[PDB]
Amino acid sequence: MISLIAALAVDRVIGMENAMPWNLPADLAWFKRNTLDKPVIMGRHTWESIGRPLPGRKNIILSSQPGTDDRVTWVKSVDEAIAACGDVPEIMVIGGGRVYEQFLPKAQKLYLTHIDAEVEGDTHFPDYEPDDWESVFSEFHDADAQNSHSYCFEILERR
Ligand SMILES: Nc1nc(=O)c2c([nH]1)NC[C@H](CCc1ccc(C(=O)N[C@@H](CCC(=O)O)C(=O)O)cc1)C2
Repeated sequence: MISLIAALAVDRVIGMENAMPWNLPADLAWFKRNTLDKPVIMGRHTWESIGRPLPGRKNIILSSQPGTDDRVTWVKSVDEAIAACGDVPEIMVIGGGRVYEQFLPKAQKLYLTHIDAEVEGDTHFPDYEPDDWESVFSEFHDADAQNSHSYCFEILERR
């Protein structure tokens, strides 16, 4: 089963850590918790963004150019990436934009963090149809001393 995990701001805008204006350690814990011990696919852009493999997860990088770092698995297509994962219960797609777009029609689940923030950003999460997805989990949290803004965790599974 394919899963997408992402953080969204006002208007489906998503961006990198340093691009991000918020500070949400709880969002981090949630990402950790839901992606640990699972393979995670990401685009070249995200990878460079992160600069180190994520521990306790098999990191598979999607890119068209040959890879330049043996600490991760480099793949050339959606299909290839899916196969390098092997037979596991759940694959996690971590972005970015192009990546999300491509896996979405393959996914059955969406783990999303809704950040009550307005920011101008070059990129967005794909417009998906709500009639096709059922919200099975939801939890709103107010800001606090740790978390800079209010956020909502949500999990939808494809109908
Ligand atoms: N929920 C969610 N939130 C996000 O901010 C992102 C997504 N999904 N998906 C896409 C993307 C991933 C960006 C991203 C950047 C750094 C680390 C990272 O260092 N994570 C550590 C957490 C450190 C800690 O948990 O204290 C990890 O081990 O996963 C993870 C994800 C951004």
